[PDB]
Amino acid sequence: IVGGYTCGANTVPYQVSLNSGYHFCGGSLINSQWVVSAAHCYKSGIQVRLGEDNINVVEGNEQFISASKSIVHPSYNSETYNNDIMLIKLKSAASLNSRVASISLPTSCASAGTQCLISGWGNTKSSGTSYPDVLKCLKAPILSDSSCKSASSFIITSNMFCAGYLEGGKDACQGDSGGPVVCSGKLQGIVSWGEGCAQKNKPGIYTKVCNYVSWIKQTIASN
Ligand SMILES: [Ca+2]
Repeated sequence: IVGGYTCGANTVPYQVSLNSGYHFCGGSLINSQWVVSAAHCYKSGIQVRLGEDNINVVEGNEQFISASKSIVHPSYNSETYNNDIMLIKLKSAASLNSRVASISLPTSCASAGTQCLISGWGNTKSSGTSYPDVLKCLKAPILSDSSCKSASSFIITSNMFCAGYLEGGKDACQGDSGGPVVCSGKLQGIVSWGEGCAQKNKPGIYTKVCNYVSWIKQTIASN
């Protein structure tokens, strides 16, 4: 997260860190035993870390649980990032509490102009590199598709939306991928891609979760 702020410990209790010896992506807890993240985060050896603030210090509120199964969307296209979404089932149910909490899936989609909260432990610099150890947060509005496409020349699908600030300075970044975009109390986006971070006319691209709620619900029900 670039141009954001320190969330404050466990203030985003649905935020997870995916760890394969180190933090490599974010994710969102959607019930006690399932996390949703981005397909492009897919790898073997995933341990889900819940209740994290400082990802380099055991602070007392963590739960580490290994993934038992990962399910990349059937239609994930790594070339275009279309359908950039993945479900991870935990080996055991997390014990839910105020610092480890699920976030509601949307029943309807969000619209241009709505403010969202984006969070993660990704890069905080627009040029160069600095990785924070505590969770960072950013408030950003959903942009209209046409305004985003016109400004950025990005090639995006109806399964994606743009959020952020065309002037630059505030954006998600490398290492935030897979993490939550929450708008009006619902998980509407997953940090998916962009070009650089926080550059003028290059806003963040986010997987449009509302297009996948049928798939998420049926998949969890069957597994
Ligand atoms: Ca920790």
